[PDB]
Amino acid sequence: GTIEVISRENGSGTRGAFTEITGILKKDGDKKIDNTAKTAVIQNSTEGVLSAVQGNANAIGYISLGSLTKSVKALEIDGVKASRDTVLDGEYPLQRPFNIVWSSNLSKLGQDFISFIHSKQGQQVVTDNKFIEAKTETTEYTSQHLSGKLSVVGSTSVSSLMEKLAEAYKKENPEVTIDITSNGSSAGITAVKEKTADIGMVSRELTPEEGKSLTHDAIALDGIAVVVNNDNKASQVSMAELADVFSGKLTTWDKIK
Ligand SMILES: [Cl-]
Repeated sequence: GTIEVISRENGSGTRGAFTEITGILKKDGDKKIDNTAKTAVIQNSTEGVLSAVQGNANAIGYISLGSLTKSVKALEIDGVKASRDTVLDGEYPLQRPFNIVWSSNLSKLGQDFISFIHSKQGQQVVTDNKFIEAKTETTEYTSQHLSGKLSVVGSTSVSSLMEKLAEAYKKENPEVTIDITSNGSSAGITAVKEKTADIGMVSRELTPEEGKSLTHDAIALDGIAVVVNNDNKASQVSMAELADVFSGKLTTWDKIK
């Protein structure tokens, strides 16, 4: 039958990542065109995508990998099954890093917060919040019961996870205030360079120009699962087919072997 493409709402960080990685979001200069199928219906959240795909035998959608449940089926992409292991070793291609960025301006307090994020406790916040931990080496954190304010600015996609990390840190450092500003990766990089943010949040690789004078560090890997209804006999798609389906070029399930 006819493929029912489920898209996330305009401005969604997951939509931005998905369309960029699959090449559906093309730049013909400094103007980006989102080629998402014009027939695609919209869901406003991960829960909404899950409900729509579980509720319709012909539907396909995309969600954060950590949100995958038995109520839907994740497709293999290029014959690779989405998992902690295939995201970590780079076999699974629908993934993006959650980077934090800082400069030589990073305060002692900012450095203590980075140490917490790098610690066994910090890594546990990441995995408990269902993201993948890229780091294999772990350090111990002991609170200095510091005081002061931190400004963390950038990607909306990293904001929720940053909030969880700030909560766990403030439990150990009650006199530390952490402000998290969600705007975008480019605004976060600029804020760090302009010294208006202590730490920036970037949900993609930095360009050579952006990286100048900065250090970046992946605090998490965010995989994206392409999900279908459990009734769907299809189990794998190529990256070409994936882009064809979500751009509305391939519209029937019989074309997917
Ligand atoms: Cl929309």
